Amino acid sequence: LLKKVLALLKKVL
Repeated sequence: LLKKVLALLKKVL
């Protein structure tokens, strides 16, 4: 699941 990468995007998004 691309949640590992997505969840880390909340640092900039």
